[PDB]
Amino acid sequence: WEQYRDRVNMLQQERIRDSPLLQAAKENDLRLLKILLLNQSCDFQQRGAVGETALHVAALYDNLEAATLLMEAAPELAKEPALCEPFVGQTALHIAVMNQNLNLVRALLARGASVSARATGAAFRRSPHNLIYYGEHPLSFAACVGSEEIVRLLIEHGADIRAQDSLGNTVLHILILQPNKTFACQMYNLLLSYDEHQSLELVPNHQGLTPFKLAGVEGNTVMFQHLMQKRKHVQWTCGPLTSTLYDLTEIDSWGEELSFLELVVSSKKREARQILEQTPVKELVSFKWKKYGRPYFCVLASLYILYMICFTTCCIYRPLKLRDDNRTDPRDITILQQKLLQEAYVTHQDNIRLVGELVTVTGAVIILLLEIPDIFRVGASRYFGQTILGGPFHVIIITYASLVLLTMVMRLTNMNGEVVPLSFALVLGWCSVMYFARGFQMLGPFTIMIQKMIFGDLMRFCWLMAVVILGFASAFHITFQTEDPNNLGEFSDYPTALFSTFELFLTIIDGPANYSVDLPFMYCITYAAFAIIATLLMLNLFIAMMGDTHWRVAQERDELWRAQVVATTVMLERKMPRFLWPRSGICGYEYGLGDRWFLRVENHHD
Amino acid sequence: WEQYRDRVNMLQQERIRDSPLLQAAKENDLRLLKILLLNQSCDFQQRGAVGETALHVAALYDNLEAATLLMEAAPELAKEPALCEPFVGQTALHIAVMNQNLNLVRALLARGASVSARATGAAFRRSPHNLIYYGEHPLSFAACVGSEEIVRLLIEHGADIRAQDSLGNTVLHILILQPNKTFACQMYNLLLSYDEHQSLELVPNHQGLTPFKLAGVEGNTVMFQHLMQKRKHVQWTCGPLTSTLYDLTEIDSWGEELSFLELVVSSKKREARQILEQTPVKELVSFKWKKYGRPYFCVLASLYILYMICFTTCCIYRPLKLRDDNRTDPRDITILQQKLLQEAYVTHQDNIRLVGELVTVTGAVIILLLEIPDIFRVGASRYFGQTILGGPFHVIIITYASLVLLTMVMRLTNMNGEVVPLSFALVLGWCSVMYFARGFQMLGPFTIMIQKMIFGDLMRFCWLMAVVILGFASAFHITFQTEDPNNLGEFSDYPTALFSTFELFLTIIDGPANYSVDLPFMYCITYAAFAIIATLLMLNLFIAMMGDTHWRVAQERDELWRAQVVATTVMLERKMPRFLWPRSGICGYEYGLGDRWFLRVENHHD
Repeated sequence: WEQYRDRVNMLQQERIRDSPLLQAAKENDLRLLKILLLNQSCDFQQRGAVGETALHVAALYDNLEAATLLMEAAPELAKEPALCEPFVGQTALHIAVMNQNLNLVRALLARGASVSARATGAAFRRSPHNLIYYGEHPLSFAACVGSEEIVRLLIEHGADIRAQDSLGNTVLHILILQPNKTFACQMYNLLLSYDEHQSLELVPNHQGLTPFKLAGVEGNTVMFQHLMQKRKHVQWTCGPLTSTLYDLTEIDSWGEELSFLELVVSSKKREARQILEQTPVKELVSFKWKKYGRPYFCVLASLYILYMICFTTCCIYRPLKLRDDNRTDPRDITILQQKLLQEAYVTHQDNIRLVGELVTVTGAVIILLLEIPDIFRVGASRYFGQTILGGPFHVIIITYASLVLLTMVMRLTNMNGEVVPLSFALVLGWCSVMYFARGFQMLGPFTIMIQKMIFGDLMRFCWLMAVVILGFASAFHITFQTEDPNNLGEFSDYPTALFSTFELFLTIIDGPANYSVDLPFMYCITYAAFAIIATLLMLNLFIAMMGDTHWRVAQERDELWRAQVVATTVMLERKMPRFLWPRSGICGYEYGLGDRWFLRVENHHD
Repeated sequence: WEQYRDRVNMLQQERIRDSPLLQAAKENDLRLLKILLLNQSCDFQQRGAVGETALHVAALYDNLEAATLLMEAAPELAKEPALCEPFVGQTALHIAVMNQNLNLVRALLARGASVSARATGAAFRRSPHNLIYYGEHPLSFAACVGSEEIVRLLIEHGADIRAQDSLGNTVLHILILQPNKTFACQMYNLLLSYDEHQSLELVPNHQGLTPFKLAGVEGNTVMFQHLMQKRKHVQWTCGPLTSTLYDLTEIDSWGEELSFLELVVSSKKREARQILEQTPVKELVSFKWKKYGRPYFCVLASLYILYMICFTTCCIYRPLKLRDDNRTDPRDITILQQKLLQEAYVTHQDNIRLVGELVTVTGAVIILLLEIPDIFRVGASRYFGQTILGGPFHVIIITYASLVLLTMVMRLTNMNGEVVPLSFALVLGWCSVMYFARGFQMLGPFTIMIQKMIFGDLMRFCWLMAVVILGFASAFHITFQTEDPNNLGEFSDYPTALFSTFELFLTIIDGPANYSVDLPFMYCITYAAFAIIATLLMLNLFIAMMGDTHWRVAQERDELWRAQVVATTVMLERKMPRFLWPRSGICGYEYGLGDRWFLRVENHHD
């Protein structure tokens, strides 16, 4: 990590300092350099810590004169790379190109340096440890530093433009992976000037991503917008309005199983949801949602609501009989118990409950056979972690299906205790109805904010709240274990003390006070303290935290709801059959553009 | 104070007005001045209220001609200081320098004025009464007014640059103690031009503070940032990225027991936490926290959590026996009492509680032997007042250790009433778990907010809330002392009336209403008034106060949490042994910089 870089820089400066030729290349004294290069006893392959030559040290400090005398004395230093771990394939040409010393680039290319050298060291791979990712080849380095003369001078000296690094990225892929600057857009066009003929636009990297698809994934809105300037065809401009015919070949992806929209919307980048607001994409997903996605989603929502109604009705009419044994014990109030399977189905209403329970198990298995292929296809971390795709709703529908199958297992083999998985199944299944709230303007962002404040604010409150509950429950249990439990039984034992002071924290029960007896004064003192610092302070400031968090994330949830109706639309196609989802757009056979399908957008501008 | 300054200005103007020579120096009439200076009967030492000469009055009103005539008639006025209390070392050279009358400075230095005169008056000491602090020597005065010609003209006329005032400050120390202006940075470099050789940078004042350390303490971010321009060494700039080698000699302070970071973070200045965000300091404390401070802090947090689990389990299983005497009295519900020490330890579970209680007392004494040296070393006001160092958590851990030792004292010598210190110990110790919330992004600033409204907002609410509780408790006790206490006993006597209307203020109990009896109409009227002006008005506006206060201090708590993880990191070193905390940075032996240890930072800039 960072200490490895500090140690290798320490060893680099030590081997530079203890060697006279590398030090003479470092601070560039000409006389000692001429004295050392007038010697002919040994070849000049003396190296530093990473295996860098003296020409690497000359190109590192922009020592042009030192580099000219080193390749005058030994012209074989241009073909020698560094050898050790952080710089495995770095040559002097990479250092000369990336420092933008153009005459040094001419001097290295005049002596025959390798133009297709892959700098496969650990300081050049795409990692969060490295601050930049300029690629491996010097062509990608010259494309990334933004010098047109150096990248052209590499082009007539070689520099095969379809070369790939160890991650599979070509030069345009690395140009997409840059901070959004001025030169990064026309350097793309300058390298498309030398494409001259399959192309460079249609070659993927090792993730299988087109540069159009990679620009969609990485959130590069400027590069995507300027790539869609070359894929549109204006028809006419009849006054203040024009009709643009955008191409949907690389956006819609009708016959390709990883679509472009699925790659955009299932991305771990924050900026990738901005591309869903771009002018060929937004009208496409708006047409797909308003024509097909919204009525099918409202049909599936009503079907799931009716299936919850059937499951709730089958829960309510559960077969329960009278308790066989006598209680013979105070404090216990259970009077009913579960019927055995031999007696659970004897009447007509039990047969109605039987066919409703097979409807429930059928709904459970068609949830599981619909979601387990989505577990196996899309990666299991991205399926649950992405709140755009509906990750928490997916994990609660998976555990709801698991709990209702476990209840059916405990119904066939007679096991007491169906109350616990039935109550978890009812809570999680009815909370899964909020997945269908995302299709509405009114309900979607509110459901987003309840996920943002379960995930962000509720844990922040509860890791202090449980501390206060533990301390004051211990204090209440000390001050009320010497008293009669039949008068104030709120703190009779420690689980009841924890639960009752949790309810006193949330103020959902009354303060325990019995005016017919004398409570201890210590309870009054520590309950006055508890009511001051928890009900008055922490609850109202939790209201303040949720208000300020709502005000800050209110700008993000409005554009993230529109980013997840696109995820809903992409989910609704390729799962329902193709006859319900026709191809979006119109064919370009009549326009003379061929087999490609196009989107016509009518746009006025003054 | 201010009236002393008004009285001494009153006496100054009276002695100037009643003397003809000082008045002639004041409004500068040349003819009466020549008439008075043509006399030779008496020596010209007539003084004002503070002992100021006529040359002081001439230099006060920028009377250059009058001052040249006074030192023409009597050239010994240049060596005469004012004598009384607010100006006891002030000469005419201080007034000439600080008014920036440069020809007057030439005229004073031509006649032989004292260049090393210490102006030790009460108007020149570092006090909140004085509006400026320009030092004592005229060299510091010329450095502070920002005139380069006057400070140079003092340099070839003398003005020993290592001179110290009565507070111990040298000239650079006083330049640090200035408002951040233009000239205050290059006046520092201009006085470092004549350092020429143990230097001026390494001399401390009477607090033992280096000017680097004083610039760290006083919040001077500009002076600190420009002091690290001279203590950094760039290695190379290989394209868009450079590698800077900052010095950690005066920052880290490995072998010095008052470290620089401890002087910065335990400071009573608001701006001193900004220096923790500077480019040599922030990476140092980030490396120290993310490598060593966070896992050791999470180990100590889990150890203290397990210690409180042990203390809570020892509290829950407290030895209590049945009450020996009969109650023979209604309204009393206590049935258990404390076991004596002869019968408290008879079984195996009592032996488990015994070894847990010795674990508790061992934890208490290793809290006390860890904190009482921090009471004695760092000053006791700064240890509790600083919320960055954990002041409230320190005082509650001190009183928690005191209460659990008092409980052990009451356990060896049999005294009834262990409930009160056990309940205070449980509340304060479980709230002392919350000191470990500062090591997390999620939990730290929320705990900062709750201490900011213990000390800021809860006092503001309760000094009105207790007034409303007192008035309405008195009203409820008057309207319910003529009634039967067995029907509505909420206001049967006055402590119950105070406590019950406190609960009615916080709405943690129901409104007392018995529909089987006729309550007085006066209770209904004053309870409608109480529910209008307290539950509806003051509670919701306390929510509004804490919301608006949260929005206002939300900018400061985010940079104050990052300022107190530095305090946590400085606390974690020099207390744990040195083998767990290795030296941060890398040695500069390989770089040729010597014994000093350096921090390598990799920084990209376009």
